[PDB]
Amino acid sequence: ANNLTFEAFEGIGQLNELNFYKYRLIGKGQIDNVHQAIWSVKYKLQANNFFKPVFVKGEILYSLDELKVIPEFENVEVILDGNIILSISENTDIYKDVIVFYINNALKNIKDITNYRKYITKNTDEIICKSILTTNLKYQYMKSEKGFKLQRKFKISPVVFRNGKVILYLNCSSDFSTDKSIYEMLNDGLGVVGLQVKNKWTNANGNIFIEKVLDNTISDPGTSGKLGQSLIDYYINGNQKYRVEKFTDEDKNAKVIQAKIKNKTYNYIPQALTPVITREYLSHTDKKFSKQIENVIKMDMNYRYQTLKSFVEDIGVIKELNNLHFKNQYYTNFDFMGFESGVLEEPVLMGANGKIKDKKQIFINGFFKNPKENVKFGVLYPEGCMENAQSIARSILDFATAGKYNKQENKYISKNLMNIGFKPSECIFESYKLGDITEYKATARKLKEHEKVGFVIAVIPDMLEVENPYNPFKKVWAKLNIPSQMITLKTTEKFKNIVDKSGLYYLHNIALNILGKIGGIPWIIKDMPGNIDCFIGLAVGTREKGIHFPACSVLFDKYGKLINYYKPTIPQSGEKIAETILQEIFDNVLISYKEENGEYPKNIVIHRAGFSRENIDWYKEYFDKKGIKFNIIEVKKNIPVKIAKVVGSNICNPIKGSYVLKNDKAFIVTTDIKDGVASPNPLKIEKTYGDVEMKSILEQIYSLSQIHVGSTKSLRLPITTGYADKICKAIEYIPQGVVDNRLFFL
DNA sequence: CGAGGTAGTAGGTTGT
DNA sequence: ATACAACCTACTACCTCT
Ligand SMILES: [Mg+2]
Repeated sequence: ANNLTFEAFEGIGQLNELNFYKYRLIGKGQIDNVHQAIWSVKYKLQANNFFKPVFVKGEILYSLDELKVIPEFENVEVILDGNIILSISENTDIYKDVIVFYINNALKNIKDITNYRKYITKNTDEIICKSILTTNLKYQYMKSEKGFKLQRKFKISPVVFRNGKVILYLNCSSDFSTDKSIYEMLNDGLGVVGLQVKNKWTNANGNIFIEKVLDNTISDPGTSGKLGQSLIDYYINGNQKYRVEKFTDEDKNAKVIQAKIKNKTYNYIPQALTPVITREYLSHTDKKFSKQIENVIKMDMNYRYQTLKSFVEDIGVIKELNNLHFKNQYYTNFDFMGFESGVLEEPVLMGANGKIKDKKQIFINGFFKNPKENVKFGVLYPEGCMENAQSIARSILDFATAGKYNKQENKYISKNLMNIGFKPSECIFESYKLGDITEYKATARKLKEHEKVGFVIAVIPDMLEVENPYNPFKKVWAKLNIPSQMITLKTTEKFKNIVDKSGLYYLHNIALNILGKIGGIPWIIKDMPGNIDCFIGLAVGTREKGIHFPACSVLFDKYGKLINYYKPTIPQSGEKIAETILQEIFDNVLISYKEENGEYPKNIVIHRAGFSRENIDWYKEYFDKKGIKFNIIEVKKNIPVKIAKVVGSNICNPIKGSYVLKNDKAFIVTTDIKDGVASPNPLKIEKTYGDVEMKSILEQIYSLSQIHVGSTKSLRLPITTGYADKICKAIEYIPQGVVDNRLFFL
């Protein structure tokens, strides 16, 4: 049978219990935060003793070497409390940290060809390797002319069992950084007025956008924010005087820089500031380098295994532990743990006429449902290039009818697919100028005068100073119950030439999107588990600090016959959904379900994007009083865990529908990634409270992922949570009032 | 803003 | 320099599409 595993290596040597100087923490006075206090104590304490190691369990610190130098804290006292050896059986948590320390220790001393060490080790989970490993294991440094060091970055997660045996779960990813401090850029003369910056010395924050340069040197007094302290004297008086301990006289006369951060202004030192390195900045500064590293940053599963294997080999033998070393291959299975491997049978979609062999052929089978006939449509073209607009309109039109491509053709597209308008002398398409947001809103208001205009098509110019009207057009047509299908000007310039067929993959999407932006639905599931009558998902998107927008989407049937969505009325200011918002959402959804089908549903299943930290007792009370059985499932999509398929001695990307399951806890891959260049990112699936069995839940989630109506390509997310994510991405352009049969966000 | 996914970068919100 | 862990959000490069 089929199988696969995690990227993790067996630990060979069985562990050995060992001794510890154990310190107790007794507080004296008031402490604002218990945990900040404990960890500050640990860090300062180990910093005084030649950077020796300390490991925290609860409120007790443990060390293996003696901490002779103990500093005084006014808010907390450290008491000695003897010396004890810790049993492995009950202190897995501590021995894991010990193992991470000894891994950092084993890797610290490694030096490569270049005379300085290979790995950047901070004795944390994260270990940066200075040289990235190429496809043929060439082990070459990669660094463009202007800084832009690229480095592999290994996250360690070792797990210690109650018995001695250990397993080492491993992960890795890329990282961009620069050596050139902003002071160097000021010497070399490169403008620095607006670049995003990262403060190296303090690791304070990001979003440190430079506001302006300062004429005052950093030598001048009061240059630091703190009263009567110079910027150079600031670091001197702080415990970190080693940042400026010995400075050049030119450094003292080096000009300050002042940066506005988060709508606040701060004074920072040039020598302490390195520019933030993001793919946009990389692209605009060094175009060729981003392309060069493109193949590198995305890693095939076998490539992953090769890099991780080099890492583990470099760890080698840990003499400090009982000759602990890690095996050179993944586990073939994880069946020794509760996990079972499997592959999900692909779901069967239904076209209008019958079973569809492939998504791209749903046009032969017909869309499952089509609205009332001849819903008009009109276009808006910018003044400059209207010709394009005409060229696209007919093309779109010819697609809905028999004549899909430039030459009328039924040989890959069906005839009379969807009942749409004809763009006649009523609701005409007209020109509009650019450069005025208010005038954009004004043109979209002009749209209101034309009676029964139906869905709208606009052409937007490619972006600068244009301030593209996607958002104002979206908003004005969102106030009214008017759907919109803005289209790129460049995608329009495509359609004039008859050179290629690639237009179809464009059209496929557009058409689908268009049919989805009306009540029409392209396809359905033949065979679903079927116990559930109604599916619901929700997610919260937050654009600004302390502003949370919930959102919800619903299927009123297992098969996915009808999709609806409820945008909330008011914000939340917190990830945990407010109970009032829950009342609102479920009131509206259940009322709309009662109206359409007659009454409330028998039982229901819900998908929460994040953790379902919602009060579960409110759910239980609500539904029990309505006599509704329900299941709560969380669909977590930003995990660092990757998953690999093992066949014999080979490791590849898992096919679409690969799943691993433990009781109520599972991983699933919902995408199809070629084994060539990338590796799919799965998503955690958990069931906090529910009645439906796990396998059925997983099959439903995979199905809902594949039913994505917006395009042929299956959505990685399930429809339930994915549409909530779309809503959250564009909250303002979506009609908030009530559930609407048509879909605005696609 | 054809669509979708992987990859960086930065910040946030919960519950131990 | 230092509160951690898990999970979110936003933005943008790239790349490909019977
Ligand atoms: Mg759309």
